[PDB]
Amino acid sequence: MTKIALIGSGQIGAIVGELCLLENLGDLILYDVVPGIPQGKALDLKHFSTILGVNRNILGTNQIEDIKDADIIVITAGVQRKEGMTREDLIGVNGKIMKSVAESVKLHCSKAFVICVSNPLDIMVNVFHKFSNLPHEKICGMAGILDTSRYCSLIADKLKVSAEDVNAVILGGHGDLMVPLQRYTSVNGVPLSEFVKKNMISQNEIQEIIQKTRNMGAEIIKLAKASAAFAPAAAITKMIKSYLYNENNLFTCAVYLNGHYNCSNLFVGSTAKINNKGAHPVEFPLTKEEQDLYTESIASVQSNTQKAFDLIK
Amino acid sequence: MTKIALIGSGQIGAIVGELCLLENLGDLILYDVVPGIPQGKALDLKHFSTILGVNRNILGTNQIEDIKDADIIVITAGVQRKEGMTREDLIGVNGKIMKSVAESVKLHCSKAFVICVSNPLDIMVNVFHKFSNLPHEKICGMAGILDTSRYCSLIADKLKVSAEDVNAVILGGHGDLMVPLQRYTSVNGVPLSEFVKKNMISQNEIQEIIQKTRNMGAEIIKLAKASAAFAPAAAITKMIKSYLYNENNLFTCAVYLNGHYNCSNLFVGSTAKINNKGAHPVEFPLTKEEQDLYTESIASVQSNTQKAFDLIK
Amino acid sequence: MTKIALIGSGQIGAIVGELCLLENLGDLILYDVVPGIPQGKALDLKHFSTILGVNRNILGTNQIEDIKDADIIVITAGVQRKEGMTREDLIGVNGKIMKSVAESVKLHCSKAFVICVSNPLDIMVNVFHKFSNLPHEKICGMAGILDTSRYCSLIADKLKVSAEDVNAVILGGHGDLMVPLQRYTSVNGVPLSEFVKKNMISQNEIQEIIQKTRNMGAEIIKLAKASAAFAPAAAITKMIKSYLYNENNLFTCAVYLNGHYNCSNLFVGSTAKINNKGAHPVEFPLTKEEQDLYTESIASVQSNTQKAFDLIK
Amino acid sequence: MTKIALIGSGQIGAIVGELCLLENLGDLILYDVVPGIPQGKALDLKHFSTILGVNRNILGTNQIEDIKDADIIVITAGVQRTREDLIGVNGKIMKSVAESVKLHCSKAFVICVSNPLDIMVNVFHKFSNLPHEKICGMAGILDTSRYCSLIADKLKVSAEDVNAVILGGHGDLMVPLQRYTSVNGVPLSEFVKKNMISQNEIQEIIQKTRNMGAEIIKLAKASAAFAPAAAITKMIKSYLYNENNLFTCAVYLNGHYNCSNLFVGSTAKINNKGAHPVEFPLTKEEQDLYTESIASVQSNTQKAFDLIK
Amino acid sequence: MTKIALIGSGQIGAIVGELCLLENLGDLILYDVVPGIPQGKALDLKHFSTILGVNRNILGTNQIEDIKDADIIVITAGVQRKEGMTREDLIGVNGKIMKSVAESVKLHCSKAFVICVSNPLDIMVNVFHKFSNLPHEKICGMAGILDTSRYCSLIADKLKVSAEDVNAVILGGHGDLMVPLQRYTSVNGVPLSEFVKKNMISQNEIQEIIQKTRNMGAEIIKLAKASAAFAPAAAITKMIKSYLYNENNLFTCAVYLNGHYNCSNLFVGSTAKINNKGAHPVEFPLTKEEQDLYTESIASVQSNTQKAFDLIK
Repeated sequence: MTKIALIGSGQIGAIVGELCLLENLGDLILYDVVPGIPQGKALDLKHFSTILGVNRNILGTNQIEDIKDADIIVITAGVQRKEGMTREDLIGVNGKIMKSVAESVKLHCSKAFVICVSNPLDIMVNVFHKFSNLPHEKICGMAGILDTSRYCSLIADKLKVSAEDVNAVILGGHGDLMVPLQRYTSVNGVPLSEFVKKNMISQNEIQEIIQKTRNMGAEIIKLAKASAAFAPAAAITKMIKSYLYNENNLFTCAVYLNGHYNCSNLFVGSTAKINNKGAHPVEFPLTKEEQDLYTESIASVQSNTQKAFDLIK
Repeated sequence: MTKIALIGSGQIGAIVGELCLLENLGDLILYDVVPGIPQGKALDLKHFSTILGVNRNILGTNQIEDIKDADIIVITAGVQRKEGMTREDLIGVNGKIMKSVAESVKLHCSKAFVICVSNPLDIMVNVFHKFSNLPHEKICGMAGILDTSRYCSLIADKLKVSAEDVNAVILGGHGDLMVPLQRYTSVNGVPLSEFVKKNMISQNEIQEIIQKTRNMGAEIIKLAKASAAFAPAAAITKMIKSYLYNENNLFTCAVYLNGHYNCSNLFVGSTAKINNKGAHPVEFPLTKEEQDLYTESIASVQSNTQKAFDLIK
Repeated sequence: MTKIALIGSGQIGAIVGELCLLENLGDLILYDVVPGIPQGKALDLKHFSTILGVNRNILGTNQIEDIKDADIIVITAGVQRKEGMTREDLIGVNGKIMKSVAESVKLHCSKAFVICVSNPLDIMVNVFHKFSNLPHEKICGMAGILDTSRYCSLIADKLKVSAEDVNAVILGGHGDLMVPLQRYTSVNGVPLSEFVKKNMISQNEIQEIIQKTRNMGAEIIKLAKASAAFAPAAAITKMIKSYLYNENNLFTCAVYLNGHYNCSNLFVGSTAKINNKGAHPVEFPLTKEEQDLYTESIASVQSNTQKAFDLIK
Repeated sequence: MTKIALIGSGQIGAIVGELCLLENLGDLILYDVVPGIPQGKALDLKHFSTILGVNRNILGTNQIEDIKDADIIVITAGVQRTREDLIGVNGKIMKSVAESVKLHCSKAFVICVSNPLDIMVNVFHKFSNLPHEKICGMAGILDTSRYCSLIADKLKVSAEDVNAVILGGHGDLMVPLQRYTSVNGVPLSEFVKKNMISQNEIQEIIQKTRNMGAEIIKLAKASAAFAPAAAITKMIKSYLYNENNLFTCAVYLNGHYNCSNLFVGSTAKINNKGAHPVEFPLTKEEQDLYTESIASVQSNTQKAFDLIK
Repeated sequence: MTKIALIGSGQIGAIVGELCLLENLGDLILYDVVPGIPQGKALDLKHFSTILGVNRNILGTNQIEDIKDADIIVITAGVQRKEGMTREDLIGVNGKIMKSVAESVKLHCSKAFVICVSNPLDIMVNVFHKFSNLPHEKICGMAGILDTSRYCSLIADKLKVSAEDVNAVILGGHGDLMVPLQRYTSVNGVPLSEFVKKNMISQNEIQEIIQKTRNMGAEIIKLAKASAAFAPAAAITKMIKSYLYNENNLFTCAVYLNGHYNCSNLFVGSTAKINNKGAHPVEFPLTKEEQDLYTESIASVQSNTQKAFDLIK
């Protein structure tokens, strides 16, 4: 009975649709502006479903009114960046697209939970909130689960441990101003600081890893000639799951801050829980230095958001 | 310990890599000729693995010698057809690529099981056997599972039943001369003929379905502007699973015929079992009319396979 | 949000609860009459859930009113048979228990889909219908999927093939009068009759297999000193999945016949589809000899159902 | 091709077999001393495998020589449950199983589960003649799942990414480490500062973790079976897929945590080559508690060897 | 080619034969035990046929073997009640006659559809089923259509409307325990309850009408000194037409209940469809009070049916 609407049928959207089918999360509605594309991917997904013994319904469509009564909305519509570009270079063209999608969600399914993925991520979440007229808890963006996966992955490789239970908090905008928190990094519970004391990893090695984490999105673009699609989709699917199954998992994602971390009235990457009712920020006690870094990331997001609202007229 | 080598890091390869990681089938070796592309898709797949709690090793490489000691080899290297083209139009350019891959497999990992996917499928399997010097049971091509999934999917939709236990045999080349067998179609055990007698489906509706099955590959190209990727990858994975886990499953795939179905010395789509030791054809009793249709399909594959050998000089 | 209520917290109920947690099918309500048993198994299941990263809610209870608003009800309450006993020997004691459970479902959650499992299976489904006041499509019993799995498993072994795509129809009561249909047995689409023509299996070997399928329930009791628990639970879970996910799968189960197969006003093992709306019988064209065997099975179920109603006063 | 041998076909063994089938880990060999039991559970399990589309091979047997060439061995043989009788009755059984593994499949990776856990792992090592990295016992994972589950409930969070380290014997002398408890990376101490949980609530949780195994016996009238089996599976997975995951399990210490020549619950990585201990920097107070748990295990292990004559 | 056999050539049988001729329903076989009577009525009916241009064959006979290969059988054999008698007073004499007719139908034309009319109706249908060995859907009794005509006729008179499209359901035995359903009474689609709201008829007037409907059979006997013949024949002919022409019309008639309306293993007046395959009960949702009344009627039929079986030894 659950309806999952993918607004954008590109790489990310299709794989999200594929992952949703694998766990039987819901019926799919594959929407795109370009005719034929969602219908074709829907056909390929049905044949996939038939081989793997999944039976959920899959509808490829160019009529955005088919998004009606979606329980979940994943928004990937928009352009992606190429080599040499920053995420922020998409601000002009994607803001306009995000506004249009916001206006459509507003009239067709105002009760949905909305996961935004168009870049630049934090900014585009703010745009969606402005024109959608949905409650702020019902809107979020994925990024932090992606950036955390890259940072944990690298930490795991340097410590010669499984990535499976390397956990971390990354605060701030999905960009060059991310703030990975060493204090809030653990390896199956054990703080990262223990592994520095045991000489298994050095402060310099960690700064190196933080740098690779920041650039990773660009590095994949450079190597693969396309932007990361599998990891983003997995992250998204994890956030859909936490909503549908009322799991109340504690992630980083772009969420409405409201007095938390000295910030108010802005969607930005932060610690949050996701459950039945949406995405709910949680404030943890930062050090002065940590908070100072975070606030600096928050300032860019503020600026670039305003820039976006301006460029939309 | 199992090594799975994906020769070709395009759409199909990457998704196959994805599905192998989801079931922990083995460590991945992502190979492509184009520099950077495998390394980037490996990075994205690592991050995907970290988020889903899979821990297998993933290596993106341009050095084909990294394929050494692969247990499994999936070949997608080659060009894909565009709108208006037939699969057979690729014969010239893909034959040459398949030969080169054959030669590399020959010197680097002669003990592997080899699933060919490059088009036109049956033809390219015959090229790979010629220049690879591997036993014929250790080589096959995936197609029948994809064509079957399409046909069964359509049968299921018309009968208002789950596709989950709709099974069927499609013989012949992956092309316009497929031979779907009504007699060998069942719905959780019940032959298709019972549903015609019960007036739940008509002989004309079935012929319509057979036509859509034949043209499906082209239809997806037309709609999606790219060829099918998810369903092919799922089919491939199913054949990998049947080899690794010695399952002895009965599929249709491009296999070496040797006195079966009045055919010898040719890889062509047929009923086969896959296990530990490779792909083994099985002959079932066809009617005169069925065999005639099958022989006709076999003839095209014969011709076009000769053409492919000729055009390689 | 989905609530799955297990009326009976023995072996079968707990394993069904386990499988439902593995696929995230819903929140569990474990009910039993015996104090402390459901609470303890619930604790074990929560810890199991923690290890495997499942997060659904699990409540062990002795208050049957906790069953309120269950979407799904699985009934295993009742006594199981020992060595030397038939399923029919339980008629007296389990009929009374089934009536009590029927009455409780009637007042506490009349909108649920109800899978009966207490023996003798077909008879107890009829008892539940009588005292529950639920629509007949919302009530069924699992047996045919179990018997079919046994018969298909044995056929697969003899043919040296994967059981994975061996499908079959078994009609009739869950007992010595089952009617496995050779005509409706296939191996990945290929009818069983093709394998007899190819001399891979004989008519005698098939009769032997039918006999083992009939006695299997008793043979496991003899060997294991307890009745089968894992396969029953898997079957049950497969029917739950078909209902929750609106799959419309075609099984055999105990279902309300209404002019189908010359039978009316009786729950008995038959071919049926399960979807959103419940269990719906489907009639396939039987031969005279097949229908005669089926009618004979139906007659026992008739007699024994009457016996059960009589013994309830 | 992988062969998984379940020495003991009771509740735990069967469910382990069930979980192995669900992930296609390997062919099963179900062994028990009682005739008929394994054959019957094997039949059920084949039917279960048919319904769920798994195809691995399952053999029920009473001939221990069928254990030959097992890549993995899970030992649940023994009685569940005067303590000098437990340690008394199961020590003898464990020795007999050790001897059999010695002659029939010396290359196997061995997970011991018979109680009292730690003690019995040490008995297995003494009479099996297998390398010490190839032997371990599951217990930590189970105690950690209980503790993390309770923490998660109190904090109103998913248990999914609550991780923790619990050191020491599987018993009243467990040492849960608050410092090594996190919630998707965030240390438990941040939640006490935020007043989402109190030090007393934690001590309460530690106590319930210690008594859990008894509480389930009391309530269910049988010992826990589903969680133990999941734990065991998780270790099997880490070995077969060379995952190198960091668990707490009973493992051979050798200069780690001031302890040498003993199997005891400790932080370890499991891969292709077996279980390998890893030492983390404990505080004095933490190490003191851990040493105390290690002393019991020492004493009782001696007791066990003594009672075996 | 259709053969219609009238077992009993009294008033009803002859008139049924007349109506069947008028609509060309089939060739007639007029059977009676009394010599000469069927031959003489057959002569009169031939001459009737000649005048009205009907050309079906008509055979008057005392040899019951002439009933062979009848497609339809109408049983009016038996004694009719006089003034002061109930229908139940015939139980002794007619039960024995019905059994004898049952035995004859059994050996001479087991494939026929059988409409029983001898009184007391419901009881005598049950006797025929017991000794005939015919499927229960191939046996029914006419009564409800008669009682309905009477009730509808009286409703029409009081509302000053055509009886033509006044329809109703009357459940239960053909006797003093009939249950006419006000809820299931309509005037060309408009429920009876609309006419009470409009003050065109009162609840008391309706109860009066129900009473006259119950006693109508006796009132005609008192006035005409013979029992009703024209209406019974018309009703019978309507049930013949529905069978021959596969009309699937929804009547009330004595039909085999099998879990419908909390009743099993008894022929009693109920809602049913008549088609090619026979008479098939249909259960509609009754109120508690309606069902209670119906059950009470079913109880008498039960008792008297037992009485009938007893008196037959």
